Amino acid sequence: AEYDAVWSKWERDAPAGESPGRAAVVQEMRDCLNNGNPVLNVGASGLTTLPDRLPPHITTLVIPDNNLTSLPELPEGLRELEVSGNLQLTSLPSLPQGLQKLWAYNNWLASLPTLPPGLGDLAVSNNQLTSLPEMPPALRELRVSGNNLTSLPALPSGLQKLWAYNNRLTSLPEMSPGLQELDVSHNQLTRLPQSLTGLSSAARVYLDGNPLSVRTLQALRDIIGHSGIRIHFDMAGPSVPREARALHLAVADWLTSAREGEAAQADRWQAFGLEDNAAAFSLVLDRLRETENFKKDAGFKAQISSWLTQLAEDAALRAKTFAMATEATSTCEDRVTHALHQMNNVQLVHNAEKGEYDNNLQGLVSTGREMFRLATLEQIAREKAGTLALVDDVEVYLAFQNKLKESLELTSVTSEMRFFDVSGVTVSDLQAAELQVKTAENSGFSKWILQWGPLHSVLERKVPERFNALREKQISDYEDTYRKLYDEVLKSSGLVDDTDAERTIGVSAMDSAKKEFLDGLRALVDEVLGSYLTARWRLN
Repeated sequence: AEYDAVWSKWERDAPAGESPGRAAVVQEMRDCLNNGNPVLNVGASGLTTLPDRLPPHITTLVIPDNNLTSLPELPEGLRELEVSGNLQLTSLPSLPQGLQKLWAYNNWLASLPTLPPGLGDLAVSNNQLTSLPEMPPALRELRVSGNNLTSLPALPSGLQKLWAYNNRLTSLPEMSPGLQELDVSHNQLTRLPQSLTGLSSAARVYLDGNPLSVRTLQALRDIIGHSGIRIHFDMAGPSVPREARALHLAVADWLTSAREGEAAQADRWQAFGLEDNAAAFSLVLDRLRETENFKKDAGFKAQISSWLTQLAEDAALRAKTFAMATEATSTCEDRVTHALHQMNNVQLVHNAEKGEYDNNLQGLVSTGREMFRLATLEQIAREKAGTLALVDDVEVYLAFQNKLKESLELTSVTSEMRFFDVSGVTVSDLQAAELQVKTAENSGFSKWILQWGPLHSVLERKVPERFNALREKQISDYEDTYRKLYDEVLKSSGLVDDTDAERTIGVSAMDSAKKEFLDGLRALVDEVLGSYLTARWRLN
């Protein structure tokens, strides 16, 4: 019929040397069209062009070792597509809904079409893939090894085996409970999800070749020794310390927006990368960026990216921020959350110094409470971090912010993810953290705000005369107390001649002044912002 005419010109248009192979395929296609052959296997004829039309009935198509650059629109009846050896094939056509097996290996695919809901076997290994489409519910085998993937999409519950060898994965999604084999060997994974512990006792997990953190390695040893799960990883391999990237490279991966000045700002960070402690700051950016939170919520980028802008304009702030990052890198991890908060505080202190809160004392308290809530969540995050073998402080803390943003009025949190579940953190944990945060805020926010850094900056700007009076009084109270205590030792005929005794008396005198100063600041805070320090949450 009409299909025969299309095949005729395809063979006739074949370049020299291809017509013999092209003609041979036509006979197989004609065989399918006449006697309804369900399988069409194009021979390894080196054909570079495929006919625009093919037998619609065929449910199986195989195209091995051909110099193809594109594929014709597939028939709806296909359930098995196998394309291999087409090193010039960089994309596949629209996948039919009824397709069940998709084998595209030893190709140069850079993108993958929308996966049909019925696909169960996907093999796209040895390709140029950088991102995977959403996995079909019926998928049970996923061959994605030998690609440039950095993230894995949501894994269906029915997935049985997954191979991701020699990829660039930096974070792993929560794993399916019924996963027999999981090969993420030789990737850029620094930590693993807690769902790994939920696999079957006989499951084979291959994690060798990844820059797994020392804490993660210790967790795997305990996991294998207590649950009997077959986990293969590097134990006797030397522990590799993290190598910091150039600061501008790390910042560039955050400033990915199309704003006018984002790209130009990133280039400035080349010079900043030579500043002291830049390596520690670079590591912090990569630690936060290589997370499922970053991969799933663009709001995470909007927060860190805007924060970098202020650091680019304030040298003093940027240097102090870098010094904060040294804490996270001094130990291998688990100090990142504390460093991040101290980076926000220094940022707020400079914002207070700039005078943002000079006429927004109500906003200052609101920011203070929010920082107190975030500070409390840090401690709660650490507590759950120890309980969870494969989860650290950062991942737990991010989950608390995302779920408790509305519960605790955390306006600072730009991430709004409700379907993002971090295994190991149950609803009972969130409610306890939500209750504990509210309990602490009502009980001791007034004490907390006294030592808050931004409050001192704002007080120095809007109540300087009274603020400096307290500071001057502390000097006078210390001097008077020192002379008072100095004489008391003299009456006891104690040691006052030696310098150390004078120093020890000074600390006693200095402590007394600090107690006097703290009480004075408490009264001043109540006078200025006392009305804003009332209990926020109605509790039981």
